[PDB]
Order: sequence, then structure tokens, then C-alpha cells
Amino acid sequence: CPLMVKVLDAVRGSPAINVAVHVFRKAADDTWEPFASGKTSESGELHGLTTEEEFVEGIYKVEIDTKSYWKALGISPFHEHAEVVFTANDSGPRRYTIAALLSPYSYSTTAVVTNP
Amino acid sequence: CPLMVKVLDAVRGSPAINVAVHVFRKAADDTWEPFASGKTSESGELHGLTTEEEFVEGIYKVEIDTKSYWKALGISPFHEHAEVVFTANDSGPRRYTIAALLSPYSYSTTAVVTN
Amino acid sequence: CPLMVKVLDAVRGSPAINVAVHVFRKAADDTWEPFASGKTSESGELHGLTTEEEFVEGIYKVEIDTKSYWKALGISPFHEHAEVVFTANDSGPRRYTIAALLSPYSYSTTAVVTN
Amino acid sequence: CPLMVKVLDAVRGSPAINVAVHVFRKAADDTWEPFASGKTSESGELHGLTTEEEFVEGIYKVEIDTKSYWKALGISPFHEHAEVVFTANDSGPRRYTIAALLSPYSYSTTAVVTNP
Ligand code: NA
Ligand code: NA
Ligand code: NA
Ligand code: NA
Repeated sequence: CPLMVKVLDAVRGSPAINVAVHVFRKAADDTWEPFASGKTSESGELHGLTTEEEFVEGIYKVEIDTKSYWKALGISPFHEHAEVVFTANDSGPRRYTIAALLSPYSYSTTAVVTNP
Repeated sequence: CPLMVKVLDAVRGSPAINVAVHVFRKAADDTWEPFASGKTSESGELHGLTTEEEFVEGIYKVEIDTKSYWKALGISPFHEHAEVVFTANDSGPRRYTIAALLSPYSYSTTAVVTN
Repeated sequence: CPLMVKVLDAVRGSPAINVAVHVFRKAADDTWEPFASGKTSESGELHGLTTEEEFVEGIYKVEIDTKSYWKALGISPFHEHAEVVFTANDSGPRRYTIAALLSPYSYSTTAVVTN
Repeated sequence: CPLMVKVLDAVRGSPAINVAVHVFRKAADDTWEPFASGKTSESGELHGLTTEEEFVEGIYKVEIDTKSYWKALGISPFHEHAEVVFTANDSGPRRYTIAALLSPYSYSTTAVVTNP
């Protein structure tokens, strides 16, 4: 699988478990088409979103449902979600890890891109 | 003005100058309606986007044009833009600063909400 | 003043107020000599630590007492303190802002160096 | 091994390879005693620093040699090193991952602490 998402909780010093993630791909008409979705495991990782065949060139949006995460923990956070928007596979297939580090009023996101 | 945006460059250790910033408000039909826009100053700041009267409760999106920033510096970046989506909440008097710290393959964003 | 320190709280979305900050300068024998100190203001800022005359080239350490900050808020943190170690370099006129963004198990620090 | 260090490069979107790391432990006389050292692999990870037996309670400092990393890449960075200082194992043995995300003028560090 060429797309993985990893989420950490900066309050607890732990993986962020059970975080919902929705991936979209920009369609020819400029709308965001649902592409794939899942939730993070006990390790804070989400594997198996897509395949080499399916993950073609395009502009992708990874929406990490941070508010739903903090609210399921009984906490009122600032952001609705974290949105990570990027062009993928434009120089041929790559493997993408999208990492996010969450706090109630702040987040960071990093991409690790490797060539198989 | 209840909304300020501040952008920093983690590669050069500087304000991120002349970055385009677009603010949108979510409409009743779930589309994003243009609300305010500008370019960051020499201090990396964008002041004067809105007023207390106009900045009512609702869901807002701040889009920071990071890709153009990096390309103007001759650097290849990962993201198309950085997006910050939040609800404005009246809960007594409030000022919102949306801060962003930019690297080519990473960004951080923080909200500083004060009275 | 060529050195300012700014501290933000990522849990509350606020300046980090009343945080103790200690600055040290590396001596010829490789020990850390006290240089300047203070507590962050209501804006999370600490101004007036030094002067252009005193802030000569050399290696400096800024220690931010994060542990006491979190404990005063009734929160259990990971780090003893946050440490920022850098060389001051004359290279024309320079102002250094050391910014820190605090969470219980994580922190970020950035240097904004301007003329 | 109960102590692991992971380093990413935010400029390249890659693991930070060949980063030197020195760990110290505060001694009874309040000095920093050398405890362990190593360098990050091709994955950006440093394994095998210590053992359960050796990694007793204490105050530890993990020094990540960021300037040496950026200078080996021909880049002039701001910081000398990143220093991560923490009390370990005070409620019994834990596993610690110290992560760092590097840019020339900025870094972040996060701890992930798990109970085996
Ligand atoms: Na192409
Ligand atoms: Na632009
Ligand atoms: Na204190
Ligand atoms: Na104990």
C-alpha cells in the first residue's frame, strides 16, 4: 500500500487511536471525490487505504478528523479537522506516509515520501 | 479586527513574506464562500481581514498558499496549500491568531485565542 | 534588545504566562554561565533580557521551565525543561526571537532572525 | 530496548540518516555522565542504545546532533543540537520513543511512552 497515515497525541505521549481519516481525490470537474477512508489502529497507524493500481496521479486530500477524536475523549478542541492536500505520483509511483501530531489547539503534519 | 494570520519560514528562520491567504466561511449549503483575503506583510502578518461585526459565529477556513511561496524561493514543496478549519465561538470577547510554521514537507499550525 | 523569547501553550491555545526562562552563555571552559533570566508576561513574551553591547558572538542556551508551567496547571508533563542552544553570529544587524510551542509530551522551537 | 530515537527531515520529506545521538544520565554529583550513543540508520531510527537492566530510573538527556547533520549536507543551520531532557522509569520500567522533526531554523520533538 502506497499511502499510510500515522497520528500521535501530544497530550498523552501516545498513538492517537481510533482517529477517522477520509481521503478524497480531485475529479476532472474540480470536485473532491471520495477515494478511501479508515481509522487509526492501536498503534496510531492506518494501513490498507489503497493499492498501487488504484492510487493514480492526482491531487489528494487527507482529512484527519481531529475534532471527533478530541470530542470522543471528552475534550473541546479548536480545529474541525486537519486537511493535508498534495499532488501524488506525478513523477511515477511513490510511497507516502502522512504523519500528524495532535494537540487541542495545534497540530503538525509531515510527509515522508519514498521511491520503491 | 478579531482575526490575524501569522506565517513563519522554518528553512530561513524568517517571516514568510508575500504569502497569499484566503479566508472562507461555510455557507448553509456546505460550500465555502469567499470571506476575506490578502498577502502577508514584511513581518509575516496579515492584519485587517475582518471586523467584529462581520466575523459572526460559524465555520471558517484559512487557506495559505504555501506552494507558491516555496516555488518563488526556488524550492520544491510537498503540499498544495495549508488549510486551517475551525469554528468561531462567541464566549465572551475573543481575538484569534492563526499561526503557521512552514517547511517544504511539513507545517504546523496553532491557534492563539485571547481576550 | 537583540534577544526575545516567546512561549505558547498548544493545549489551551494561549500565551504561556509566567514561565521561567534562563539564558546562559558558554564560557571558555565549556561551562554554562548565567547570562539573563525572567518570566514570560501575559502575552507569553520576555523582553529586555540583554543589550546589543552585552550580546556578543558566542554559544547561548535558553532554558524554558516547562515542567513547572504544566504542574501549575495541574497537568503531568514529560520534559524537565525545553533547551534551545545556538550560536549568535554578527553578520550585519540582527534580532533573534526564540519561539517555543508547548504540549505536555512535545514541544517545537523556531528561531526568527531579522534585520 | 526501552529507548529508541527517530529523526525526520522536514526539508526533504525523508528520514534523517546518519544523525549522531548522545545520551547522558544525571549522576549523584549533578553532572551529566555519558550513558550511550549511536547514529540513525537509513530509516532515521536508532535502536539498541541500552537494555532494560541498564536503563534505570534517572534524569536523561538525549542530544541530537542537528548542526553536524545539516553541516554534513552542506547547510548552515541555527541550532547547535536538540536536547531532550526527561525523568525516566520513575513509576517502573517504560519504553520511550523520542522523535524529532528537523528544519534548518526549527525543530520539534515528541515522546511516545508505553508500558510493556
Ligand atoms: Na508527470
Ligand atoms: Na501566491
Ligand atoms: Na517556574
Ligand atoms: Na518512583
